[PDB]
Amino acid sequence: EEHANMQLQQQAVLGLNWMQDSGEYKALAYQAYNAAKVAFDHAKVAKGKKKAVVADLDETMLDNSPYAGWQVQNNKPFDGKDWTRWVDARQSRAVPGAVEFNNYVNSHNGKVFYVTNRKDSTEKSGTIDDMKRLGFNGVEESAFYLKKDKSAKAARFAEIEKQGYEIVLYVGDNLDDFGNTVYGKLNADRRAFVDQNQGKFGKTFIMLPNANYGGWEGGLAEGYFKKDTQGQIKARLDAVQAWDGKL
Amino acid sequence: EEHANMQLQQQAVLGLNWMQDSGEYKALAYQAYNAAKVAFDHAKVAKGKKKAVVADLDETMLDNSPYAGWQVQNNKPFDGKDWTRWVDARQSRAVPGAVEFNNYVNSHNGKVFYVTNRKDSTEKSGTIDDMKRLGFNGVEESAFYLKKDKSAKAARFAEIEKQGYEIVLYVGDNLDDFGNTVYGKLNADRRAFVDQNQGKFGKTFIMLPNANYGGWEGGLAEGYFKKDTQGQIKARLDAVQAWDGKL
Ligand SMILES: [Mg+2]
Ligand SMILES: [Mg+2]
Repeated sequence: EEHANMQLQQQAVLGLNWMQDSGEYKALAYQAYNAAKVAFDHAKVAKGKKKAVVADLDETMLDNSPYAGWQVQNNKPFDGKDWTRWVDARQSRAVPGAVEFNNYVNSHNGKVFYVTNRKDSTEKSGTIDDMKRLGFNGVEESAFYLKKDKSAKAARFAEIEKQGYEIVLYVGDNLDDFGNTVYGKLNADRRAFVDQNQGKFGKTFIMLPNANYGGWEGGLAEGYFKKDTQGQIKARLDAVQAWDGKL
Repeated sequence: EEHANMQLQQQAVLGLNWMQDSGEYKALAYQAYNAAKVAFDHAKVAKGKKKAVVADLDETMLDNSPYAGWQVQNNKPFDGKDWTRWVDARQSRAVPGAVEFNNYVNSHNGKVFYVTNRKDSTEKSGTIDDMKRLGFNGVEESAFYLKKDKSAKAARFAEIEKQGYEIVLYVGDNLDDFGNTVYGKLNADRRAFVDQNQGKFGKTFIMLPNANYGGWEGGLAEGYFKKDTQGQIKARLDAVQAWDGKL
């Protein structure tokens, strides 16, 4: 139903305005990358290890907000086929502070590895071209761990460690960018993970804000991503905690 | 029109789900307060000054998301009269990490002052009661600079300084929590302010995320807050930056 597609996508509008237009969003991005630099500079690794930083791409280093804008304007729920065309369009922007942090790490005895669920087979060329254009250093193909068979990222983190690196910090917009322990889990478990790691945030786990999509969306309800549009609308509305209007 | 009120409020749903339900939101709050503690501990003030921290309340230390939930469920645009009832309902929650940071500052040779646009005359009693209940220390009336005649906050910051304090850092969710220079201005000027202060974020300006409301909403269009509901909907949709769907 067109009506349902419209309602689902309209629900993203205010958060999209915030991400695209606000100075507040920029300030949060700068806050994250300023904290990340401090953590990188303080980091020490085991003898014989090289220093690695793991960075997510989408909504962490790369800004894909125009794709979300297209979804709103065309009443289009997420579809991987549309996403692949967006990547191929080579119009990604950089998240504020990301390029500077990336290039600083790479020029100060570190290496940033991009662990991302952009697809290795169909989305790599656009990703690399955009990152070169946006000014990122160190975007040779071997710096990338794009998605092959698994969306969970822990195995790719382990690959990096096997190459003689110690990962000193992780940057992401999704808790699944920090490991697998709440991958595919609902939001109660995801909040619990955050509470159990409270002291790591802004130190070894660096967060960027993303009010538009993520593991928290699936986290709204069991089997969310398999529900139809009406089901996803209902899941969102049922998750709302509301004042009853009484004293 | 009921239809317009519905559309305007539905546009907040996804960002509200994110703020209310996600672990990611909690992680951003912990990141902010972890960074704030580091900045406080590092701060030095002029001889003879006392150390102050200025903190915003709404969506910085206090969580009012159930009011937003009520707006969504009842198709209610913001109204100060409803807000006053919400405050009186004494159901505010605490932003994660805020109480711990607040109490740490107050027990380590600092003082937190609450500079907030909750209203001094009608909203003070509920604010103080909620903060006591939530575990904040140092919530005697003199710690508060609630709104009297002006929403811009710089004059209240100056009052604090006149009492012999040097403000070592500011915590907020709205750029207007850091001064007056972009108060009432559109988002281009607000983004420019952030760029001009890039290095301060996560150090002396501590940001909390708020995708639901703020100076950035008014910042979407000249005279936004005076437009009718249809006008505000149009302003939001016109602000959207969208991919054209082409390569
Ligand atoms: Mg991402
Ligand atoms: Mg506030």
